[PDB]
Amino acid sequence: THSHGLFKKLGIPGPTPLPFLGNILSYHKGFCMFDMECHKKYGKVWGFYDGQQPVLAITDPDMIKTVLVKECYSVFTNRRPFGPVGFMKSAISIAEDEEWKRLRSLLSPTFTSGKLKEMVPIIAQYGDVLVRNLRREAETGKPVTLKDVFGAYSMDVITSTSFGVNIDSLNNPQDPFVENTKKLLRFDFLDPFFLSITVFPFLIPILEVLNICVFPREVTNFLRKSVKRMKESRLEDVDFLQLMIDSQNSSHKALSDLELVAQSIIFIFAGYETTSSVLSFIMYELATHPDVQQKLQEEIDAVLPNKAPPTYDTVLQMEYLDMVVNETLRLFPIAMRLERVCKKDVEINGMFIPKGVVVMIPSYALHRDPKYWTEPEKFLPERFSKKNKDNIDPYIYTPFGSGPRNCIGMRFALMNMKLALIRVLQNFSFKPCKETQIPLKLSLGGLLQPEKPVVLKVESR
Amino acid sequence: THSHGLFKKLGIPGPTPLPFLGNILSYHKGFCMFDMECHKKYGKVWGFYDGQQPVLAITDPDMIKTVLVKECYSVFTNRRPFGPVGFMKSAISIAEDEEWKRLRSLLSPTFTSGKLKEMVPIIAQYGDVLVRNLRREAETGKPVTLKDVFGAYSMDVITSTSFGVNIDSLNNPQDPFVENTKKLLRFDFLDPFFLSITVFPFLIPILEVLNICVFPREVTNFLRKSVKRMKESRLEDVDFLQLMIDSQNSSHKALSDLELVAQSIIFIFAGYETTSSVLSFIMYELATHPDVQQKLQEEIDAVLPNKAPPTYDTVLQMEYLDMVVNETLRLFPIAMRLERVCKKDVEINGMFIPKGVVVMIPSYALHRDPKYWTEPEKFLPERFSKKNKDNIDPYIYTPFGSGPRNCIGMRFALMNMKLALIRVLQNFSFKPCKETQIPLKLSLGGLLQPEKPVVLKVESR
Ligand code: HEM
Ligand code: HEM
Ligand SMILES: O=C(CCc1cccnc1)N[C@H](CS[C@@H](Cc1ccccc1)C(=O)NCCc1cccnc1)Cc1ccccc1
Ligand SMILES: O=C(CCc1cccnc1)N[C@H](CS[C@@H](Cc1ccccc1)C(=O)NCCc1cccnc1)Cc1ccccc1
Repeated sequence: THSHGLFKKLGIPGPTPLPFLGNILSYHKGFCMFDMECHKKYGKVWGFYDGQQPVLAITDPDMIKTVLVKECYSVFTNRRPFGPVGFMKSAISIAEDEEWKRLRSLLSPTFTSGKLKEMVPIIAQYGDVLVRNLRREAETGKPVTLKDVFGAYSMDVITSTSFGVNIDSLNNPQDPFVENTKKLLRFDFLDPFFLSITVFPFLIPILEVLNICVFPREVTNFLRKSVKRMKESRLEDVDFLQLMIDSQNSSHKALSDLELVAQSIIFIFAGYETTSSVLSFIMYELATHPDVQQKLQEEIDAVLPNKAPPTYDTVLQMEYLDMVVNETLRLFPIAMRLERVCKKDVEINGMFIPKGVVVMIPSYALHRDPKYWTEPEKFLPERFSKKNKDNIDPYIYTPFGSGPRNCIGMRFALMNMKLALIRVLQNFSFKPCKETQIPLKLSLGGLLQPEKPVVLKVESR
Repeated sequence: THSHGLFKKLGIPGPTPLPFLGNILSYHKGFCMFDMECHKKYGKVWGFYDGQQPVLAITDPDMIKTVLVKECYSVFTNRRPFGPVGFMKSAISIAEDEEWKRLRSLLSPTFTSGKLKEMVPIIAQYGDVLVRNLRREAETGKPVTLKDVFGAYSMDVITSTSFGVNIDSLNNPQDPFVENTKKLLRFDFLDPFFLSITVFPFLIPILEVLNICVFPREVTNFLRKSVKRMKESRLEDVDFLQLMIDSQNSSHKALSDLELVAQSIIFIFAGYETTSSVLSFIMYELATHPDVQQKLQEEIDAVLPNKAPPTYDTVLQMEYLDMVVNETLRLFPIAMRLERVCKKDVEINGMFIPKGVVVMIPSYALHRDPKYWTEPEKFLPERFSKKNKDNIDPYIYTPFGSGPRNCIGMRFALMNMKLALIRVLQNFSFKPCKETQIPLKLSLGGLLQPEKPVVLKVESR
């Protein structure tokens, strides 16, 4: 209890922390339930301790804007430190201060609307591959696991949009390029290892000196040389790798060869499990709400008659599709929390925040607050209609974060998931099965995923 | 050898480092001899590794000025990190960046010429106490250990100038205020513990979590409450403590109660062993060079006839005394090295210095370089005469450092040591004894102290 008397001093309420452990024992229900309860007991501002690390939770929209937008470069610039990361310190997700701002600029033109429009035909090719693999399982007459069929699709999109490798991952399960990427899994920060790290942050320097890395050394070395071969096999003869090689041929230094591999890993970590997991939550909501699925199938057929292929402009034309995606992200924000580290003794919106405190934003908790959402736990896509989309605070609904350090691949993820939804709904309808978890239960761990895999009925139109 | 290929890359020469150990095995001769040899093999710029910590040594005066003066606030602002320090992170010697610049401003008016002139009568009282204790050992007819008789004097000056406690430390060896201060000793950075810290910097966070501190917890707690009692016993009814209490009654926050104790400890650590050790080197040079001692005794009697007491203005009037002090500090710079941490990827005087490299200045080595000093190893006080003092580069002879992070107690130390020299030379002459080490040998460790204690003959005038 070296720093366990900080919130009691400032008059900030919070759960009483145990020595050394802090409030980590309250995570037995998960990040989601611990945040909703604390928002109920203590109100708009409260604090707790991840071991000895003080964590201050804020829920005021004006104060969230100051943290994410206003005082970003000066104060709240970096995220919660974690390790051991090894060479992955050079990744944009982990870099801090000027190293981050240099990396953010070197990768910003990669995610413009112009580059995304050129990636549409490539991504769309695997939409047709997704249908053929789904139609073979549709004539099977048995339930289908969504994250398996969606995992293969997201895999194909990553391998093509990031490295220009075109594989049918579902039909090539033993492909060398597919086998390594499936070894990358989302970090469970409530698992025994990462919890021990949070309780024993002083053990991180020991793991770093032993070359131990939370990123498996095998997968990193595989991509570290696959790039240096493609940097010498493509050279000389539209993917993420090509756009990064063009960047080092111009803040304000060129992108390093090792840094190139770091951001490539971060792109795979981003658009793989997240895309497949979000697409699964959507098809769960479409199957349990057939009225919503039927209405969307009728909107798609209007813009795209005769099952016409979607384009960059026809996707952005669909609004009910955007409503369904936004509503699903509300009930399942894979981020759950948004965190920033306070680097100075500052005072924002009439409250003193000392140096070193991690400022946290319970995104999942604010998405289900009755103070802003009527019938929060219900799947009502009409909240995001142009009629009602104005009654939504842009700092309460933040599925892609906000400010200079938001999700740099937002429009890519949205376009990727919508293209999948469109082609799938142009050929199939989805019915609930017997083993379908109704209502779905979220995992008690540190990841926003269902307890049991989503299984539904797939029929051909 | 994670970072052991940095100097080989930049083309900077240096001794070949062993894995994990680096170049620490070369310290078997001491900081002094390792620096002189490296200045001889590799020239003006070279590098080595304290374990895995790269250390770049520079000897160009224009480049030293850029590090200590020009690019101080922007780049070279902090010193080499070391620990565990505990609460002593709040001390000016250890604080970094804005915490340091806030502390430096809060303590700068404490060391002005006005405050020092008011401390002269208090310090001068223990000059008379020093003579009586020396005259009793003068009629003894036996050799006298200088650091013992000088240690008591420096002790009395600290206890009076910092806390207003007036004790005859030599005649009160069991005084509670004297017993704790003698427990503070200069840190030997070549001892088994601090060497293990340099080789295992990742063990510092473990020692910090165990409340282990290189400053003994007993002495710290003693002064931590002695201040809070004197802050409530003096209150309400010219020392360092009083000047600091007046500062918190005005960058830009008041000085903390805990921070007050931190700087008090740093003052004791500064002006105790250093003052007694430097005063010993001077009396060694005066005894081995009687021509110098006789000339200084004649300069003192001119300004101060009939053994008149010295004042703030009569001390600054003496020039040969200043010459002798400066020349002794040349041959025995207790700093030996001057170090700064490079916080950015900068490039100064046509050389790239990456982030995290400790920039070092071999002060001891430059003080004995024949390229700037004729007959370096000889005690020739005439180098600092107004005739020849102009042929001295202010960035080669830096006994008190240089720049915004120099010794903030320079003029206090000089005035303190000169007052001691004047009163002592007004009543005694110093002859070499049989057990007197001639020539004196420096310690092979990490401290600039003699191998054997200086013993001389003391006679009454
Ligand atoms: C449904 C899909 C996705 C969602 C909901 C999502 C959400 C988020 C959120 C909430 C953040 C943190 C924002 C903040 O800290 O304020 C973030 C960061 C980030 N996202 Fe995503 N993301 C998704 C997919 C992707 C994809 C496909 C990419 C492709 C490159 C990507 C790249 C990144 C990066 C690099 C960051 C870190 C940015 C930085 O630290 O500067 N994300 N994402
Ligand atoms: C013969 C006596 C002394 C010598 C030769 C000496 C020398 C030095 C040197 C070389 C430095 C480092 C300068 C740099 O990094 O560039 C230093 C720092 C310092 N000295 Fe002294 N010193 C002496 C006595 C004292 C005394 C009596 C005090 C009383 C307060 C003192 C207070 C300090 C402090 C606080 C620092 C650190 C300054 C900072 O980090 O901002 N020193 N000293
Ligand atoms: O950017 C990516 C990764 C790519 C991505 C994923 C999803 C969406 N967009 C991008 N994570 C970003 C946050 S850093 C992540 C560690 C990481 C993990 C992988 C790579 C780099 C750093 C973390 O939460 N540390 C917290 C440390 C901690 C917590 C509790 C207790 N003790 C320690 C943004 C993000 C995260 C989660 C969802 C959405 C966005
Ligand atoms: O300011 C004081 C102390 C007071 C003082 C003493 C003498 C003159 N004036 C002031 N030290 C200052 C330097 S920090 C000292 C640690 C310290 C020690 C005590 C308190 C705070 C920090 C250090 O060298 N770390 C290096 C870490 C290291 C080295 C090698 C290998 N691995 C690790 C200035 C100074 C030092 C020496 C002589 C003159 C000035």
